[PDB]
Amino acid sequence: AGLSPYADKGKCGLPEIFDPPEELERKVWELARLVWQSSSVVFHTGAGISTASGIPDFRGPHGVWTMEERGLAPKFDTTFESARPTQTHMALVQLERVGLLRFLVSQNVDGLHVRSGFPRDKLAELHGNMFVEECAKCKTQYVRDTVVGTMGLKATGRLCTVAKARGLRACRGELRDTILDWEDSLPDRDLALADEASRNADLSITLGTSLQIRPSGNLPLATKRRGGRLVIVNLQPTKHDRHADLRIHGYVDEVMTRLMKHLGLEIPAWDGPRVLERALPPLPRPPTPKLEP
Ligand SMILES: Nc1ncnc2c1ncn2[C@@H]1O[C@H](COP(=O)(O)OP(=O)(O)OC[C@H]2O[C@H](O)[C@H](O)[C@@H]2O)[C@@H](O)[C@H]1O
Ligand SMILES: [Zn+2]
Repeated sequence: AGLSPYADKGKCGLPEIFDPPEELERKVWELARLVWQSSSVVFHTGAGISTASGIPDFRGPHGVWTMEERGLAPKFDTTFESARPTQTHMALVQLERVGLLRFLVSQNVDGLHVRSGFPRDKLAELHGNMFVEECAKCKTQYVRDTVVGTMGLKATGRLCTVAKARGLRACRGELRDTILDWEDSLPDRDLALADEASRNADLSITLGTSLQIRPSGNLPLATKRRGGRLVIVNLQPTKHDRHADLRIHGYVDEVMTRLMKHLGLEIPAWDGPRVLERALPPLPRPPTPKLEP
C-alpha cells in the first residue's frame, strides 16, 4: 500500500461463516426469484469478489489491513494487469446484457469490472480504478491498458490530449490518478449516480464487501429505506447484517454460479481486457426460470 498511514481501518480479521448446504440452497433460490421479479436491481461489490483472481481483500483473515496489524505484507498471486475476471465478474456482465441488472456500484480499484467488458455508463467506481487517470482541468477520464502508475490523486506525468480551440491545440491539462487516499471526497459523478440507483432500487445485492466504509457501505440501506429488499452475500459478518432481508454466507463464486443456473443463463468466457463505454441494447429477456423443488 502506497497510500497514507491511517488509524481507523475498521474491524479486521473476523471469522468466516458458512451457511450449511440446505440453507444455502434455499437462499440462492430465493435470491433467484428476487432478481427475476424486481424492477430495478443494483449490485454493490467489494474486494471479496476478486479474491478468486488472486487479489487479497482488506479485512478478511489474510487481508491487506489485517496483515498490516501484524507487520506483514499481503500476498499478491497476480499483478493488476494479469488478473482475470472471476465467475462473479462475468456473471454480472451477463446479467447486465439480459436486463437483469440496473446499476453496479463498486468499491474495487482493481479495474476488473471495466476489463471484464462491463459498460462504464452502468458502473460507479467509488474509490477509483488503478487503470483510470483524469484531467484536472477538463475532467476527461482515460481508461488505460496498464496501471497509470500513481495512487492518492497525484500527477501521473501525462497530459490531456482532448482537442481544444477548434482543434488548433490539446487541453494539455495535468492527468492525475483516480485512486482515493484516506478521507478524500468520493468522485461526485459516480457517488451521485450510485446514490440515485440505490434510492430508486427495489433490490440491492451486496457481494464481497464488509460494508465498513462510509458513505459507500451505506448506499444499500437507501434501498431498504424506500421499502426495497436488501441482500448481503459475504463470508464474514458485515456492518449492516441486521438490515438484510436475506443473508448469504458462502463463496461468492458459488452463489453467483448457482444463481445463473437458476436463471437459465450461461456465464460467458472472458477473452482478454475490454473497455465498453456505453451499454449495448439488451439481449432478449431469458426464458422464464423453473422454480425450486
Ligand atoms: N470468495 C469470497 N466469497 C465471499 N466473501 C468473501 C470472499 N473473499 C472474501 N470475502 C469477504 O469479502 C469481504 C471484503 O471486505 P473488505 O476486505 O473490508 O473489502 P471492502 O471492499 O468491503 O473494502 C472497502 C474499502 O476499504 C479499503 O480501505 C479499500 O479502500 C476498499 O475499497 C470480507 O468481509 C471477506 O469475508
Ligand atoms: Zn483536459
